[PDB]
Amino acid sequence: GAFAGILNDADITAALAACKAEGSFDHKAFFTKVGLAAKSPADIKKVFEIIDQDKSDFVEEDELKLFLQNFSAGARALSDAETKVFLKAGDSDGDGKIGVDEFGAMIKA
Ligand SMILES: [Cl-]
Ligand SMILES: [La+3]
Ligand SMILES: [La+3]
Ligand SMILES: [La+3]
Ligand SMILES: [La+3]
Repeated sequence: GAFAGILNDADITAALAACKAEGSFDHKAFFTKVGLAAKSPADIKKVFEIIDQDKSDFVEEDELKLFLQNFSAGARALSDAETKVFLKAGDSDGDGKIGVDEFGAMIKA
């Protein structure tokens, strides 16, 4: 997968299975189960760059909605409500988008 050399396949499978059900996504539980919580800035930056599909330098709402699909193309979209909670949690400064430092801070909360 896209995170070979950074994350563990079994962990990714597990993190996806934990949020298969509609409404069940929880970034804290996802980040801990997927193994991201203890990764270095360099690794977090690489992950961030994958999620930032359009290289805008920020993860915007549209990219957050498709967050899971970076891990598996077959994964579901997040609901609008899931996406909003995720954005609110990540976007420390409230400017509407998530930068790499905000992304790392949410992970290491
Ligand atoms: Cl969340
Ligand atoms: La972007
Ligand atoms: La730029
Ligand atoms: La922000
Ligand atoms: La800002």
